[PDB]
Amino acid sequence: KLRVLYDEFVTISKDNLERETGLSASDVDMDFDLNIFMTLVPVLAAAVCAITPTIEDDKIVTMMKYCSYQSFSFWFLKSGAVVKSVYNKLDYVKKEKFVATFRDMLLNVQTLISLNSM
Repeated sequence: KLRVLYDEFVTISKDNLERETGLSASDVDMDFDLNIFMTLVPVLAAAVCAITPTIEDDKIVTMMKYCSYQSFSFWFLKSGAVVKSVYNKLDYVKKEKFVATFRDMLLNVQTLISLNSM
């Protein structure tokens, strides 16, 4: 299920990043990116609020402000764009779906951290 979420995140991100920058994406490496998210989860939770199933959309959007695409496999060091820059280009319905996708990704990654911790 994480793979489906991640592919969706990547597909939406690439299309918008490419349209904005005229640049091409680099190869996708999910395991690399999951590891990046594992670093991001605790920092986002500390800087914004706890990541739980009930987290407000507004809080997720704030987290998107601080997540830089330069860190991910498919946009590695390409530009300084953050996730909110992609969110900003989506229509009303797609913004809502993107928030859900990102939230659920973060929740799944946090589950992995919890597993590894135990």
